[PDB]
Amino acid sequence: PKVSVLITVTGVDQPGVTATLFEVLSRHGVELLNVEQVVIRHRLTLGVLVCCPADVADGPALRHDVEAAIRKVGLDVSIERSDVPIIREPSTHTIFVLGRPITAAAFGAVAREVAALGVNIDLIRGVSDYPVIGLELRVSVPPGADGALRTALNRVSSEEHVDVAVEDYTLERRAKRLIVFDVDSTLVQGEVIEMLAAKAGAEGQVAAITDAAMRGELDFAQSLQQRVATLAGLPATVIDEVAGQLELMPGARTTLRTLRRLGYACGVVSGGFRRIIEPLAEELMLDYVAANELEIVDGTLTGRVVGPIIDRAGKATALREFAQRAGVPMAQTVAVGNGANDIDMLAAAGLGIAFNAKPALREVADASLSHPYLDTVLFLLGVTRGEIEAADAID
Amino acid sequence: PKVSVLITVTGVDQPGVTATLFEVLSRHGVELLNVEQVVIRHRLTLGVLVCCPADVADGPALRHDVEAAIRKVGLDVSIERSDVPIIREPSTHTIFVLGRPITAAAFGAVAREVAALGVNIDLIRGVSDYPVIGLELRVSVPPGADGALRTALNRVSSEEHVDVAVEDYTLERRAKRLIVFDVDSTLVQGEVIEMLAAKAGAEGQVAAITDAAMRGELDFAQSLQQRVATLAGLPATVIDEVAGQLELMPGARTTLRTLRRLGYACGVVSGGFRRIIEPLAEELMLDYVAANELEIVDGTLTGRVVGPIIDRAGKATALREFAQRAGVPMAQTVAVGNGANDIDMLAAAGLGIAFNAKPALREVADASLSHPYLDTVLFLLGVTRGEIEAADAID
Ligand SMILES: [Mg+2]
Ligand SMILES: [Mg+2]
Repeated sequence: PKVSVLITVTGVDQPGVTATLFEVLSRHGVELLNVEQVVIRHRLTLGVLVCCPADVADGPALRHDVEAAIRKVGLDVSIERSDVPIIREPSTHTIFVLGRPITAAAFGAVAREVAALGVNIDLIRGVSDYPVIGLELRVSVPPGADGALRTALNRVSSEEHVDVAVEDYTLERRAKRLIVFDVDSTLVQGEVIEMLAAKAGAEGQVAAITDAAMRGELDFAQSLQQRVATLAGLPATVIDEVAGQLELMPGARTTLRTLRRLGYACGVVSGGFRRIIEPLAEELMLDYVAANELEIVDGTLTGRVVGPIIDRAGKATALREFAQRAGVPMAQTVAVGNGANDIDMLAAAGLGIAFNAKPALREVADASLSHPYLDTVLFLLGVTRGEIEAADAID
Repeated sequence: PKVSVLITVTGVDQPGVTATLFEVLSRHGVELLNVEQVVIRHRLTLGVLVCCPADVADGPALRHDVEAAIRKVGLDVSIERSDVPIIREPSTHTIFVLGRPITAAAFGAVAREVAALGVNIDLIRGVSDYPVIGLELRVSVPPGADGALRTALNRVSSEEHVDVAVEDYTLERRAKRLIVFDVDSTLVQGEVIEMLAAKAGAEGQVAAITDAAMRGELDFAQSLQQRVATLAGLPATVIDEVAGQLELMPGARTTLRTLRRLGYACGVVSGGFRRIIEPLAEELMLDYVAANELEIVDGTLTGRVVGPIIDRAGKATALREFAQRAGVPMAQTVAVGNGANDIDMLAAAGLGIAFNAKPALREVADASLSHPYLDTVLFLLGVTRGEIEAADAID
C-alpha cells in the first residue's frame, strides 16, 4: 500500500459500526496505521488512518463503499488523502480539579488560564463523583511555561474554591511507588499531643502552641519541648489510653488499602510519639515508622523527649532513609502532610501534597487538598473512584 | 442546583471552545458533575453533565445562551434534561493488537469476535507506529465470557497474522512490578549451548536436541545432560569466548531501560550457564539470576552440570523465590520465554508472555508475540512508543 488515507466517522453511536467499517475497508487493499475511537454521551468518533494502493485511493470505489455503508445506518463519514501525524504525542502534564462543588465559573477559569499560556488540552475526563467531584485534564504545556501555569492555577484555585493540581505526566515521574503520611491531622484526626495534654488539664496551652508551630510561627523543636513539658508527671498509662481514642481521617483505610493494591511502600513520619504510633502502624501494616520518643522514669512521663528529635529537617531525612531502604528514587516518592514542620519533607518528595494545610505548607506544596477526605490523595495519584469501587467489589 | 442537564458539543475542533462553553454556563446556576472531552482527527466531542436550578432548566435562556454561543463559531450543540450515569464504569479488559501489517480484515475480524460475545468496546487508540503497528482496545466483557473471548481472538490471531492479547484491566492486576526473562532466544539471540557446542564441532547434534527440547518433545533435564556432555573436554576458556559473542535481542536494552524507569524488579531465569549469564546480568544491572552451572575439573569442562538442575518446574520455583524476596505478589509478576521449558514459569506468573515461541509454549501463554522485537513486550505492559521516546529524549 503506497498511499495514506484518513477516514473519519462521527454521529450517534450504534452497535456494529466498528466491525462494519473495517469489513468494508478489507475489500480495498487497506492496512492500518492508527485507529482512535471513543463514545461520549452516545456520540461516536472513529478516526482511521490507513495505507492503501495508489490505484484504490485514486478511484471512487473506496469512497462509495465507505460512504454508502456508513451513511446507510445513519452516521457521517469523511474520507481524505493524508500523506499527517500517525500517532499523537503523549501529554506533558495532567491537571486535577476537585471540588464540592465545581462551578462552571471555576472550571471556566481553569480553561482560560490554560489557554492564556498556550497550553493545549488533549483530554478531559471525570475521575470521581464521590466524595468530591473530580475532573482530569491531560495537557501539553509549552516548554518552560509550566511554572507560570502552576502559579495561574493556584490563583484560580484560591479564588474559585476548588483544588487544582498540575503534575508531570511522563513515564518515570508517574510511576510513584512510595508514600509517607504525617500522622496528626493528616492520617489521624486531630493532634495527639493535645489529647495527651487534656489528661494533664493543659489542652488549652498546648493547642495554642501546636497551632502556632503548625503555621510555622515557632521553631518545631522548642515548641515540642514546651508542649511535652506540659505532660510532666502523667503516668505512662496515658499513652495507651490516647492510642485507643485515635480516629483515622475519613478515607484513610481506603487510601492505604488502594495504595497496597498498587504496590506502594507505605510509611509514616511524625514529630509525635512512637509508643502511640507504632501500635497503629502495625494495625495498618505500614512498612516504615519514624517518630519521637517520650522519656519515662518509674512509669511516669518526665515531660521530655529522648533525642534525637525528628524536626522539620528530620522528616525529610526520614523520607530519604525510607526511600533508600526501599530502593525507590526520590522522584517516585510521595509525601502528605498538613503542617509547617512538613515543609522540608514535602519539598524532598517527588510529589508533595498538602492536606487541609496551614498556609505555610500549602504555599510550597506541589498540590493542595482542601476537603476532609484523605482518599482524594488517590485521585492525585491517577486512580479513579470507579477503579477503587471495582477493586473493592472484587475484594 | 436541583435538576440535571446534559450538554453535548460536537464538530470541527477550534481553539477556545471549552473555555467559551463554561463561561456561558457560569451565567446560569451551573455546577459540574462530569466533563468528557476528546479531539480525534480534528473532531471535537465535549460532553458536560451538570446540575442547575430547576428554574433555570425550565426556561429557554440557558438553551439560547448555549446554542447561540456554540452555533456562532460553527459547531453543533445538544441540550437535554438528564436525571443518567454520572461517570462511566472502568473497562474490564484491554486488548492489544500488534502487526506488521495489521490489515483491515484482521482488525475487522477482532471487532467481529468481540461483538459476537457481547463485549462492548469502550475505547480504541494506537500505542505504536514502530517497530510494529500497535492498537489498544479497552473493553467491557460480560462476566464469564472472557475465556470464550481469549479463545476466539487466538483463532483470529493465527488466521490473520497479528498478535492479539487480552489482559485484565483492573487496578491491582495492572500494577505489574516484577518481570523475568528467559535468556536463550528471548533476551539473547540464539542458543548459548549451540554456541558452546560449535567449539566442540557438535553444533549440529546439539541444535537438533535443543529444538526438540524447546518444542517439548524431550524431558528438559535429560536433554540438558545429553547436550552438555557434548562439551566434555573443552577448556573452560570457551565460556568467556561465548560470553563475549552474545548479541542482545533487538529491543532488549530499550525494554530493560523502560522497565527500570517504571520501577520493575528485573531478573533472568535460565537452564543455561551461570558463568555466561552473570557477566551479562551485571552489565544489564539485573536484580536476580537463576541458572545452571557447568562442572569444571582442572580448567576443563567435564560435560556435566552441577546439581540441582533448573528444569521446567525449577523455573517456576525461581520466579516464586524472586517474587518472595522482592515482596511482589505472583499476580503482579510477568514472565517472558520462548520454549517449552518455560511453560511452568509462564503459568505461575501474573502475565505469561510467549516470545517468538514454539507451539507448546504459545498454546498455554496468556499472550504471544511473533515479531523479532523484544520491546513489543512493553506494549503489552501498557507503555506506548510515544512515551518511550519522550522519556528517552528527556534522558
Ligand atoms: Mg500534622
Ligand atoms: Mg529459551
